[PDB]
Amino acid sequence: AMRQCAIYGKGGIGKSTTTQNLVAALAEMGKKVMIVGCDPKADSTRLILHSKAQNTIMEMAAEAGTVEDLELEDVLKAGYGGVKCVESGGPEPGVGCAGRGVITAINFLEEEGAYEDDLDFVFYDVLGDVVCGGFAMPIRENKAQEIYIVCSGEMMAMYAANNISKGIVKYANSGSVRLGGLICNSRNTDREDELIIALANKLGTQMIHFVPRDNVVQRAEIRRMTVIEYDPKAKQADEYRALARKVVDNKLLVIPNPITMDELEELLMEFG
Amino acid sequence: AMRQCAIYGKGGIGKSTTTQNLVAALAEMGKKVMIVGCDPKADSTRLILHSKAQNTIMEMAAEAGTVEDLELEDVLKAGYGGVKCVESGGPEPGVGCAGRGVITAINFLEEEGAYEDDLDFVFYDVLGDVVCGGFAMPIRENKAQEIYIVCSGEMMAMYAANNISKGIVKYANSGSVRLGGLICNSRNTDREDELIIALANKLGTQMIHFVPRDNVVQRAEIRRMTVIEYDPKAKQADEYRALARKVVDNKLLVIPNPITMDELEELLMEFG
Ligand SMILES: Nc1ncnc2c1ncn2[C@@H]1O[C@H](COP(=O)(O)OP(=O)(O)O)[C@@H](O)[C@H]1O
Ligand SMILES: Nc1ncnc2c1ncn2[C@@H]1O[C@H](COP(=O)(O)OP(=O)(O)O)[C@@H](O)[C@H]1O
Ligand SMILES: [Mg+2]
Ligand SMILES: [Mg+2]
Repeated sequence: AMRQCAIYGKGGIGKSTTTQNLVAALAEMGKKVMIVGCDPKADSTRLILHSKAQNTIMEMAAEAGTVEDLELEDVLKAGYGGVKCVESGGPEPGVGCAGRGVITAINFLEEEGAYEDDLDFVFYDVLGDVVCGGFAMPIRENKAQEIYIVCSGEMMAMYAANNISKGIVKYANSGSVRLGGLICNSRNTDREDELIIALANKLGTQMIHFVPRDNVVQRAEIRRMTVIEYDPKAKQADEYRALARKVVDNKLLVIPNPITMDELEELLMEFG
Repeated sequence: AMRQCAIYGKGGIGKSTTTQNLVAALAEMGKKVMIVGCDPKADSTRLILHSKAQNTIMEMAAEAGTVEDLELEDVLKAGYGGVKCVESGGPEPGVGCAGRGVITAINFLEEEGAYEDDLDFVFYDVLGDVVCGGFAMPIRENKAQEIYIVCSGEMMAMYAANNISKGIVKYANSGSVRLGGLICNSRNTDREDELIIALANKLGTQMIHFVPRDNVVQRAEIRRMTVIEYDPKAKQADEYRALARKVVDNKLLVIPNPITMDELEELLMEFG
């Protein structure tokens, strides 16, 4: 068995930083993990690979002729802790559907045997500003059974979490895609942890961890590293270890209860 | 003649707040303006209408039968300063293309005669996290000749500005869609104004105005108002008046020069 997990959330909220640091902490424990980048920015693996980014399946297929000319060894790259990394890519802006590379990539990985048995986790890092096209495909086609949403006390971040939750509800009659929890990426505002706990309870899920805002993240990423690799003794490294522990231990996977705009506004007013 | 302007930028950056306040300041000057909401959040007009949001063309068409059963007077609503307001809407998350309502709405407005002659400006408030589908249609189909991008010193916000710029370049052989400028919505960080000026110069455009972070915006929006209406004497009201003046006076409309990831990173390191 392997646990197939997808990280969703609005752009800029911290998906790729949180995912790569979470995954580094899992590899540090001895878990075997693969990260599949599903965001057109295509930098979801650079901290594991110590890289600028990673060349995408869309790009490589175009240079080789067809996706079928590609081999798994050409596409999958191993970084920190042996974590395996791949990027979907997407069409250039204004051309096509921005999510179409996600469909190509996941299908390639499945057929080429990337989901080999002693993998323990696969994480998809998915753009969540719209839930359509290839960005909905991990939910629609039952690829990621456990959805974790990165958010913060930002109204736009909570709206994105609600929108993703609506997509999960839409496909609950098929497959087994469920909401696993919210991850608060702190804006260093007062009572933010309480706000995201309250939101999670209204959705029917939990706040699985509160990630502090810590400048060590920037210092690590400037050097193309996770905090786990850059400074294993940092306070923030222990935070990502705590998140990883709670993700491994999590048993609550629900069909969420999306909330109305009135409830969101009441949350923000209530917690000041 | 009327100037057709589109506001693009990443989610949560300040598009709807800046657009509605800019438009209120224009109406305060005596300009006749229409706002067309092109973001599925569909709250791009609530500060002009003093409303929770506005019912969308997609929703209203579904309740009436077809879009053709709708009349312009049913769909367009007038608020502060006589500003006319409409929302496109979009399909529910996980269903369809999130931008498909934009195509329906703009086509309806054109055929129903909404672009009547003593309008001075039309502003489209467009989701910019992906540039595809209906969100690309104002650029692809030559609907908004002047693109203004809201950004900030956030790396994700500058990446979005670059991505939007790539979409403008892609369609420069047809129509006349051009980049008009960047609008910095401040995160209250040091040297942010200089950073966005530098980015604009690299793209070939200008920073048309630096909008300060001001809590009066929250106090006004809690009361469903622009700052222009809520407190016409506020410092921040004069900021939006300055932006409006510079938008009216702007003559620089360019095919931009998108930059590489290396140049973006160098900008951020340079300005600390
Ligand atoms: N906990 C944190 N503390 C400090 N900076 C953070 C934290 N999480 C993310 N960041 C920074 O936020 C920015 C955006 O994060 P990223 O993971 O790229 O967002 P996304 O993938 O959701 O677009 C990056 O500069 C990252 O370094
Ligand atoms: N200049 C500003 N100062 C303070 N708060 C702001 C400012 N601009 C925007 N905001 C707040 O930022 C949040 C997001 O802005 P909004 O215009 O809804 O973003 P978008 O439409 O780009 O998603 C809103 O809560 C708004 O009140
Ligand atoms: Mg990312
Ligand atoms: Mg908006």
